[PDB]
Amino acid sequence: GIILVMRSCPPSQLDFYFQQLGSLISIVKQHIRPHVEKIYGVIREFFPIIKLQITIISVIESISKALEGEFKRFVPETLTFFLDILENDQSNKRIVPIRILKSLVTFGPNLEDYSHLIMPIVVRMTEYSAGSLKKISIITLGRLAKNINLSEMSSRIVQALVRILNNGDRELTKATMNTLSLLLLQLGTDFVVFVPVINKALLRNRIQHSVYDQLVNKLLNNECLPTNIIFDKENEVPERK
Repeated sequence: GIILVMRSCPPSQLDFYFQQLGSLISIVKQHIRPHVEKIYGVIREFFPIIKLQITIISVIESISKALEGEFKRFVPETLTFFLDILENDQSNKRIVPIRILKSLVTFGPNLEDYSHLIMPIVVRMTEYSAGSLKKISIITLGRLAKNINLSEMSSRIVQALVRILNNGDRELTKATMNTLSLLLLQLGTDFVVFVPVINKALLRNRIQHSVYDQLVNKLLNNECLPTNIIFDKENEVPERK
């Protein structure tokens, strides 16, 4: 299995270990679970790809292998995945963000906190819409993970949807990513939602909340409403072979 740490580490041999990984969906482990950290706490320039077989080089092999657990193993494995992200994330690299959205929904959800407080950090970066999709799905592949309803952030993620007064480069998609951000993770809450009527100093994030969510939302105002998470953006993508 320790013969596959033994192994010269050119990346040609590593890519046999990046395919040895997919050998072990076979596992479910069991106890290779110190060695997983052993040769990525290493910490190479191959990166958490969807590649060429449904198996990841080499972090999101572990999420799709160990299924969920141990997360006790993935909190230091949760300092050596955001230690990267900090200069791993520009405007172009959208290539580890697709690899941080891909580690996102796989691991979810998930006691995980500086994960739930440094994301935050990657969204709260005002000028970070620059690959548009990237921080759009920071708002699908956050919400899908239901861990974000356990919310402290509501009022800092209210101060991350009018600090953009709609028009950053979302922008009729800040309109749909905020109707996805709120519903599933929603209320058991009032003051987050008497606020928006005011932020109407905007005209896209106002007239996709004025026919989708402020209407399920003229709707949620006296009654909530379940499912309809089979509408906005559906894709929950099963695992079989």
